[PDB]
Amino acid sequence: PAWQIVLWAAAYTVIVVTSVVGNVVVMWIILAHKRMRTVTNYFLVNAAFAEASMAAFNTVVNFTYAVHNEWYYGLFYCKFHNFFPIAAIFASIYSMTAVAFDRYMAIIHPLQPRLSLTATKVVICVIWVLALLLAFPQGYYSTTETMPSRVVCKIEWPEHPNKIYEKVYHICVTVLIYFLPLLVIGYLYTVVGITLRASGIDCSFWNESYLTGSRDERKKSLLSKFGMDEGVTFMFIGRFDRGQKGVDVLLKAIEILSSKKEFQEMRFIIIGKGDPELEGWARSLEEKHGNVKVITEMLSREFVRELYGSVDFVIIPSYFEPFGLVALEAMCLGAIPIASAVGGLRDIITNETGILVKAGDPGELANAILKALELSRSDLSKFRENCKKRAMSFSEQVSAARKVVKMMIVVVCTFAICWLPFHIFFLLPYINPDLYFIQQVYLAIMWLAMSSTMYNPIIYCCLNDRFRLGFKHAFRCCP
Ligand SMILES: C[C@@H](O[C@H]1OCCN(Cc2nc(=O)[nH][nH]2)[C@H]1c1ccc(F)cc1)c1cc(C(F)(F)F)cc(C(F)(F)F)c1
Ligand SMILES: CCCCCCCC/C=C\CCCCCCCC(=O)OC[C@H](O)CO
Ligand SMILES: CCCCCCCC/C=C\CCCCCCCC(=O)O
Ligand SMILES: CCCCCCCC/C=C\CCCCCCCC(=O)O
Ligand SMILES: CCCCCCCC/C=C\CCCCCCCC(=O)O
Repeated sequence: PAWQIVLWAAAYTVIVVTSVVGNVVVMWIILAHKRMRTVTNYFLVNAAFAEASMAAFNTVVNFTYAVHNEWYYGLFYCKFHNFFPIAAIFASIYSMTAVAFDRYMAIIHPLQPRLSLTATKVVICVIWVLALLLAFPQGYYSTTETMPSRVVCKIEWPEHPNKIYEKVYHICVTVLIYFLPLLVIGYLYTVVGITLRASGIDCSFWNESYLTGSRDERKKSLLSKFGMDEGVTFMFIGRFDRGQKGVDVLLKAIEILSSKKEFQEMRFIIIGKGDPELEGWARSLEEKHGNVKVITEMLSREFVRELYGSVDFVIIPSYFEPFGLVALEAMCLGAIPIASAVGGLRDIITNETGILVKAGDPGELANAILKALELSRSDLSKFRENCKKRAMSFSEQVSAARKVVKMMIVVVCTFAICWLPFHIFFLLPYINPDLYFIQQVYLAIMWLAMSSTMYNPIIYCCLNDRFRLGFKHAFRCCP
């Protein structure tokens, strides 16, 4: 069916041209602009070079040899045709693995040193050396030979009764360039994507701009709704439990403070439900003291935003706070956090943006509450401004990192999809020989696998403003 061959040749040429043009433009965008020269972009340039080289130097003969099963192209090209794609795919997928590892280090272990640019050039050279070494056996054993009357290019391992070495080599290459790097990148981006999503906040909602009036009028109206007169107002919200959210630590701190004269000047609002003994202890402290209020009913997020914008301080005595979104919610609304120095709370709150204490120590928490009462004698506006600025700038870095990580996840998923049918096609004989319309299926599977060399520049242009601007500059001639 010659018309099908014409359509297939057109599709393969579309692969070649799109891959070469887009990857060359990506290399120009990164290398020619000093702002673009980063660790991540260097690994991306290495991957773009590997993919453009494979599309430029293998696609045409792969198509022609798949369509016309006689080798006319010489011995050295037979070796290169069996050698280069393994090295190129290895170099590209491990450049992507290095990008994911650099992101995981910057986000999960910020204190630990990362690669310098020269270190990344060294890593890229090591990657290419390992790629060439892994590809070497397949190119070394390739030869042209009559089979028995017409020339073919074929991999000829030394004759062994079970061909065990060639089989183990193929399995190892498939693991090293597909399954293992995908598992590693999947772990890295799962941890990173969960940690970033758990640290995000909706700034369109948790925003002081939707409150009305001065903070003092709001706090007075709130205390009046609770039946209390004006005072320095502390708020807790969370589940009542032992060993987790710390409401028991806050209740012990309230009992410690209750004997002091300073307790007269404080007000407490404890919101949550859970362990009945803790609920009964909170109701006992509420009836015992006129400056304590407890709310076990569920509240709307609008009412909680009103509370965050009215109270003076929010107490977060968590034993365990991996992400600390509640601290961002309070700080965005101008409440000053008083929190255990654990996890995301320790990462977000600073000495200038809150008060931090050891988790599980009621006496240190009572001392921090007394320190907050001492701070309340003076104006707190600069403190709340620092809390708001810190919460905004933190949210901000999280959002940009989420964009970059989403782009890289789209890249890795496109790679996994494009290469799965190819490796399945070459692993099927080991579990079921079959292979008896195979040529039409092979042209489709090969087209999909090699199409992977053209998607990344398209992906960068859609999901990255800098690459989009670089593509606009490269194509300024066009409308
Ligand atoms: C060179 C060719 O390789 C296959 O065809 C020959 C036999 N070879 C298994 C074998 N090797 C022996 O020594 N005996 N049998 C196959 C194979 C090799 C390594 C694998 F991981 C999976 C399959 C290949 C490989 C890739 C890859 F490697 F990047 F995926 C991509 C492409 C291209 F995109 F251009 F079309 C072409
Ligand atoms: C917007 C601009 C649009 C421009 C549109 C045209 C772009 C053509 C450029 C590169 C494609 C060709 C790259 C090289 C392809 C080589 C084909 C080949 O013969 O491969 C040699 C290899 O050694 C064994 O075949
Ligand atoms: C980016 C760098 C790319 C370099 C590619 C170099 C070309 C590789 C092609 C074939 C290498 C395999 C060599 C096999 C030699 C066999 C000699 C013999 O059997 O006598
Ligand atoms: C040290 C702090 C530990 C915090 C643990 C928090 C609980 C979550 C931990 C592991 C669950 C991982 C499940 C990932 C499944 C994929 C989810 C997805 O696709 O988005
Ligand atoms: C034939 C199968 C090909 C598989 C790859 C498909 C092409 C993917 C390339 C670009 C698509 C990128 C879209 C990613 C989500 C964008 C979300 C958004 O724009 O907000």
